[PDB]
Amino acid sequence: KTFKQRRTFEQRVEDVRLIREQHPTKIPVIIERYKGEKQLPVLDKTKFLVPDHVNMSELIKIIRRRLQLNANQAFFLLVNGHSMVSVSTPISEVYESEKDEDGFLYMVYASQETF
Ligand SMILES: CC(=O)Nc1ccc(CN2CCOCC2)cc1
Ligand SMILES: [Cl-]
Repeated sequence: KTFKQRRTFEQRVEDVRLIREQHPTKIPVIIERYKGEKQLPVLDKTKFLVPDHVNMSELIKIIRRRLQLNANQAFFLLVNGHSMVSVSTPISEVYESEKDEDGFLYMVYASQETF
């Protein structure tokens, strides 16, 4: 059901390697809705190629636009399983410290802080 359950470790490693070859300036990001989530919709896809210069604040704005949220819908985003310490960090720096061993950066979103 989740991305890690659908694709083998070997398969995830090879897809990150192909994104390095074909989209060298992009961060490979997995974005999934929290399994408990009621309010927010699901995304149109799972795997996202994020320009490596954007910061976490801008990525949140990007995901809010993709979900077509309105101003008063709450949105919380975990990176590698935990809260972001700072939204100002360039995603290239976030990737180097928070990437999975498969080479993806994993994110989860919910309408509540308590996931
Ligand atoms: C596109 C891409 O990133 N490819 C890739 C392929 C293999 C590795 C693993 N290497 C093998 C040779 O040296 C030891 C570690 C890393 C990256
Ligand atoms: Cl690129």
